[PDB]
Amino acid sequence: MTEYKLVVVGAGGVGKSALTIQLIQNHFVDEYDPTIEDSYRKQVVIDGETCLLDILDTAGQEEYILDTAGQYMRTGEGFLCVFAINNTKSFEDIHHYREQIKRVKDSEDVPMVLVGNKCDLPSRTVDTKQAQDLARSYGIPFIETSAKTRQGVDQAFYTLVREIRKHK
Ligand SMILES: Nc1nc2c(ncn2[C@@H]2O[C@H](COP(=O)(O)OP(=O)(O)O)[C@@H](O)[C@H]2O)c(=O)[nH]1
Ligand SMILES: [Mg+2]
Repeated sequence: MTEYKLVVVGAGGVGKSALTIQLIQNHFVDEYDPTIEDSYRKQVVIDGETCLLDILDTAGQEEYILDTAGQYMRTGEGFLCVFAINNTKSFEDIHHYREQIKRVKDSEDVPMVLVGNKCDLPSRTVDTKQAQDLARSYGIPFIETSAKTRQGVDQAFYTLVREIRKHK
């Protein structure tokens, strides 16, 4: 069975964990420890093809990342770059995560999708047009999602898988 290692990155609080849990477990989580980084697997069918999705949900903040206990970006085949549409700071930070991915992969050609999450919220501050302009400058798809309503959730992950299949 074909395996796809996807990595979800972005600023703290944008919904990386909520997006992952919604895709895998079909439930919206109202809170999820921001320091929890883990892989979540689920068998899906995308465009008729069976595959095993391995999703690495990252913390997004060095503060949360190192908040460990008694205990990759390298192995990831595609990346979801998430901001929240009611979080201008998370959008302003997207370039940092984009540069991180290219550095850790030593490539300009990495499968990647820009995700604008929380589109169920009315207090929007990032316009769809400006997120689209940013995605065009990277040459990557832009997808609006809501981990709460499920809008765009499958589409964001499936598009990333399709970008990986295109990348061979
Ligand atoms: N209304 C709404 N809230 C969301 C959405 N996605 C995440 N949240 C909330 O945003 C907060 C942070 O989400 P979380 O997944 O922990 O963000 P993370 O730090 O990037 O993993 C949580 O309280 C979630 O319930 C969404 O699409 N819509
Ligand atoms: Mg999280």
